[PDB]
Amino acid sequence: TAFLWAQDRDGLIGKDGHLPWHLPDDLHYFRAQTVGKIMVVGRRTYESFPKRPLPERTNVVLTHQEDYQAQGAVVVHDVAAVFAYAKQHPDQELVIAGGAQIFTAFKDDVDTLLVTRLAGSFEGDTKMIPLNWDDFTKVSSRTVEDTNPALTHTYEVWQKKA
Ligand SMILES: COc1cc(NCc2ccc3[nH+]c(N)nc(N)c3c2C)cc(OC)c1OC
Repeated sequence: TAFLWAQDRDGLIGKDGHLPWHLPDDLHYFRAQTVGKIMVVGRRTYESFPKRPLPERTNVVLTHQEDYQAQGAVVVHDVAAVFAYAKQHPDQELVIAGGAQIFTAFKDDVDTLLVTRLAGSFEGDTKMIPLNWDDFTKVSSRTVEDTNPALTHTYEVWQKKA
């Protein structure tokens, strides 16, 4: 599995559904880390989208309620159903974008950890869960400085090893 969430040093991850800061570059990297692979999102992250569903990519939704409905999307209701669908499609991959409940839902079968740190401080309402970094190892990284110092961030790429 692969994780990917945008959080700032203030332990933030989002705010009012959309993000608290404006990072056009990070918003363009999402389309690059979603096409070709399966995009797994929760119900709060689904409606949080602008013009859903997202085309050019799979749209899965994990929910334990028989009331939520999604037209043109694989509504899964079990962790085995999400992994069972990935087995039939080996050409694609599993990627977690949110919400916080979806991350901890697949935190057990997690492998890669793509975290986007931002130098600019931003306060919101939702925070990121406590990941066990004492069980991972760095392998690659990509630093990038925007026009404003606060708009500075770095894509850290870690890999599980045991
Ligand atoms: C306000 O603009 C937008 C906001 C969001 N919010 C969710 C969001 C934002 C950045 C993200 N960045 C990375 N690295 N990975 C994610 N998983 C991710 C997600 C899940 C998502 C958008 O497209 C889906 C979008 O349009 C650009």
